[PDB]
Amino acid sequence: NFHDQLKFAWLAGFVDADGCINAQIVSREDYLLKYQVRVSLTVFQSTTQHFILLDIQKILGCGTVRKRNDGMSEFCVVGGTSLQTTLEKLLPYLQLKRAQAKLVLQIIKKLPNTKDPSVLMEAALLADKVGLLTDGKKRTILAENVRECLKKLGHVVS
Amino acid sequence: NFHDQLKFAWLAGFVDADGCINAQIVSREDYLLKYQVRVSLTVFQSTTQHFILLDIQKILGCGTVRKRNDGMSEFCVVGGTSLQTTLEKLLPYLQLKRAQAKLVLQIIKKLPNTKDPSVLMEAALLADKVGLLTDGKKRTILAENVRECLKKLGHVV
DNA sequence: TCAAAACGTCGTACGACGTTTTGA
DNA sequence: TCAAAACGTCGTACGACGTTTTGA
Ligand SMILES: [Mg+2]
Ligand SMILES: [Mg+2]
Repeated sequence: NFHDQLKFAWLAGFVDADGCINAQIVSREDYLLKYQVRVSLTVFQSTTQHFILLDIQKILGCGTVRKRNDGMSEFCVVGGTSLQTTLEKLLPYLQLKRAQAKLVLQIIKKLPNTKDPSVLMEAALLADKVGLLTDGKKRTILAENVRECLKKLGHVVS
Repeated sequence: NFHDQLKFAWLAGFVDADGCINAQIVSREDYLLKYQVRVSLTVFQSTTQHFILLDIQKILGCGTVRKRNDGMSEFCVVGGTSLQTTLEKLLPYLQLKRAQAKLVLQIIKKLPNTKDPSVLMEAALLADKVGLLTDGKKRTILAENVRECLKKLGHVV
């Protein structure tokens, strides 16, 4: 209880410095609408101390630990139903990344309805807003891409 | 006050991620024994988020905040009489760096008596083992480096 | 058609030093 | 003579992407 809260606070502590609460637009050519909006919480560690990623998994009950080929390890929680559960446990304690969290929670809100081209569209717009709160000067794929390729598929968003 | 306990736990989580609990040999020419064992806790964030180091400072009640000329800011806690106070706060919640706290606390126990060459000498050997726990490889001054020099000052160890 | 599991890597936010200044 | 306050900067542990694979 109060014990579980101290681990969530420590974990929030850790995510705030090494975490990554994100929302990307991934192209998926088998999709009807060509795009998926991926939600994820990822925590990075050197494989030297890979043991730490299994601990977080334990504490959270969800997530995928891998070794990367460059000497790093990632622990990662992908997707709405499980990521939502993890965020509500961290949210009260997150400080630096409560915005990325709170936005992503409301992306999860709409993910069950993303077959609708305009629901998918508000989701992607929200993914951009998350990307501005991230020192990722990395993103090639934005909502504007989704929207007009949506337009090309004959769909009417706005 | 279990709220502090929540804040300390959060902090320990941060320190474990982007912190630095360390012990260093710095050459100081105006010292008799020419060497200080400097102990420190340090936390980094980009200056874009400079406010979080000031919060950290508020939680602990010790420590200096500075902007660096490079885009980053640091929160730093140097010296035994205020770094012991802080480490005993984290120590129950630290994970990744609990080893460096303990070693550094064992260093701090000796600093009061660091004029004594053998006492300095042992603090020196201790700092090197805090060095074998830091992904770092920058250090150019080793517990040896206190010894030739102590030797050459005509001291016995 | 969906979507997570698992993946590979470039760029920079950092870690970890040594250095210079203040002042007790 | 001590020693913190304050400093400057290179290397690498990370972040934040996009991509392939598995599988429902
Ligand atoms: Mg960070
Ligand atoms: Mg780290």
